[PDB]
Amino acid sequence: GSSGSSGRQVQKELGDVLVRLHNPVVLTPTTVQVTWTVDRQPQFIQGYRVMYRQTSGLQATSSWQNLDAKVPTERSAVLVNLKKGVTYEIKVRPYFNEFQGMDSESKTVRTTEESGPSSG
Repeated sequence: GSSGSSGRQVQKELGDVLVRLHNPVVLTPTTVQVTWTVDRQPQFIQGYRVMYRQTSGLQATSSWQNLDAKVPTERSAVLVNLKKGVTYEIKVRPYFNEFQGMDSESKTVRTTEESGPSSG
């Protein structure tokens, strides 16, 4: 007697999903580009939760952040409003409603101090 439910293979595929985090391409000291890829793209998934936070700065281990991509087709997120001259730990992990599949190998990004020649 299944009254009603959603996402059957969610608790089966979710975890399975193996997100491969390449590296947080640091473009600017105030913004970092995050890229990743998945072998088995989940159909139930609603998007991706990119958690980031400081590790060296003062805000370090102070309060974790979350950037809801809100797009199951966006395998890359951009974290803005970042401090310059400080490492930042970020990890990509899938999520449907509340739960979130296994997190990828947290990669630390070092935001240079001197801004380089950027265009855009």
